[PDB]
Amino acid sequence: MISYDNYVTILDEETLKAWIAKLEKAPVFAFDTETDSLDNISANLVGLSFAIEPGVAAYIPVAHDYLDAPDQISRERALELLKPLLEDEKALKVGQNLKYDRGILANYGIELRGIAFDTMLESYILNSVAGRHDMDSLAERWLKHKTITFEEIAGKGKNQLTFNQIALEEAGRYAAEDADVTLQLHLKMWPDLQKHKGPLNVFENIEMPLVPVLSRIERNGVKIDPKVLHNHSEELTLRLAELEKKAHEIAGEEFNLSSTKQLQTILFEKQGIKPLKKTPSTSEEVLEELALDYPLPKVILEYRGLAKLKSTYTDKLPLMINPKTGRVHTSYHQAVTATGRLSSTDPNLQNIPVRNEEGRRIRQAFIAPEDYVIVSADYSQIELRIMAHLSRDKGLLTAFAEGKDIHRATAAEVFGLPLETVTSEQRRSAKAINFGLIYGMSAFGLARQLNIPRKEAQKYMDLYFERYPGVLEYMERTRAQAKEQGYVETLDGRRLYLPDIKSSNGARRAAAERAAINAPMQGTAADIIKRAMIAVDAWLQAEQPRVRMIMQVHDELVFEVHKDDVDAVAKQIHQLMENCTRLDVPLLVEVGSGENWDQAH
Ligand SMILES: [Mn+2]
Ligand SMILES: [Zn+2]
Repeated sequence: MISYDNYVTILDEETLKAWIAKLEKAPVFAFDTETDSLDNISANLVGLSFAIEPGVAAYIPVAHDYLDAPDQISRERALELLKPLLEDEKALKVGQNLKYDRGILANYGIELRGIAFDTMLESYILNSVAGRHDMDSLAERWLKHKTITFEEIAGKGKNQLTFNQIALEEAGRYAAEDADVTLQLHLKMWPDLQKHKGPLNVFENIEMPLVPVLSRIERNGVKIDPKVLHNHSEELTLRLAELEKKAHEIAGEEFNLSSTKQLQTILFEKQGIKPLKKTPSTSEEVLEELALDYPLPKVILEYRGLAKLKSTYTDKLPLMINPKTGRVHTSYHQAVTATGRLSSTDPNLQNIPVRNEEGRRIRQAFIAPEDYVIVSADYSQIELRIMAHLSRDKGLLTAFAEGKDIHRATAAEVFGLPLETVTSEQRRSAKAINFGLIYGMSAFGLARQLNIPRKEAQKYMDLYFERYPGVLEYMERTRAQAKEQGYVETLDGRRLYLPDIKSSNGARRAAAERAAINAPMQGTAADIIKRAMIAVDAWLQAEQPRVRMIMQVHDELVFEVHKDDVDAVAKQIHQLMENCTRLDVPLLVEVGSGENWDQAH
């Protein structure tokens, strides 16, 4: 257990100033903040904690207000005395998920600098799939120590206490242990992160500098029109009713639009072929095949989709508007994906349909404030360009070199015919192949996405590998080093460990081979996107133009730019993105503007 003897609870200026003095000469120090809410923009700082050495840490309570709470240094006094240390780029800080802490200090006009080590990221860069990268998991993995959980001091359920209600000493045990343990994790991981210049590089120049930019992006938020969202909601209830009637009208009686229950008893009972279609799914969708001539399945198809979309974005989004800012603040996760791409939640921007008409309507609800315009900067098929370089293929490289459409160029060579005469079905085949390679798709999986028979798909892949030889070389060379060293790397050094590469199990090992081919191209794009964010954010902080970086989804960065500035700013973002990142991959940035995200997209 941790008692009230481990750490000190600072309740007077004389002691705080003493610690501040020690802090100023420590090589590095761990620091943490305690608040009354998980909501960064509207949380209140309840206290701060530090650790200058393993086992030597303190907690400074500034805003606990339960009945009869003892005197504490005022939040304002503590922050003014602590400010210089925090705003000093030279004083290096350590912390677990420093993003959250940086934002909290920003609620008080304090710019946290010297953001050098985030143990959450150290862990992530060491091995992304090693396990969960949260402090509690880390401490158990690297220190065989079980930390005090939040539920332990605050409680569970609706009657859970906010930090400001917890007794000073109990708050101290939790807060000071955080800092202390954080420092210990650093000391154990930092040394390891240097055994290789690859991960080291990614961690230092990509991941760490990104911590404050993600904070600024998250806090800026995104302006959403709730009216638009409400109309769309009402309209979708009418379309759901209409679609249900049409289904009943096609056959007879009433029924749910649920497969393997009410659908099979209708669809195949009135001709077709027995099996159902899982909502496994992106490989054999029985329902959309019948949709080319059959009407009923086509309506049930479009019904489910609308039903999912409505309750996921149409009814949720408006409830996520923050009362303090009036904007929506999405949560980006830096240490979650195995390849290094940022993920997103509440809302998960990446699941909003792109090639679909309704997803477009959702995007229209993302609006620019008065006198501003939404500006969308996107990397045109970056992954494919990355594969081009990785395979050293003159064909692909030349296609991008002279600005031709790679999918048509691919079909022109694979099917052997002029580029101006390649048909829509041929381009669609090549595209299926091109993206099939990135995910390491099997010759039969391609047959299921193209609807052609097996070995007909094989015919195509053999023609591809012959016309584009370098792509097979890469596929094999990557599957090679993967088994040899148990991992694959990206252009910047980022690593994905594949433990099941020699699995001895069939499919488990196949997954590991697909990931081998994929990870290098996907992780490299991720790295590129992060370098663009840092680059654009640096210019933002230095030049102070009238623009905010509001979103990051897939291979694009979304901004809010002042209408009078649109042109000069567009020139700038474009240059920053296709020039201040890597100079070895042939990159292209498509920049567009509009009144809402859909208009600029
Ligand atoms: Mn914390
Ligand atoms: Zn804490």
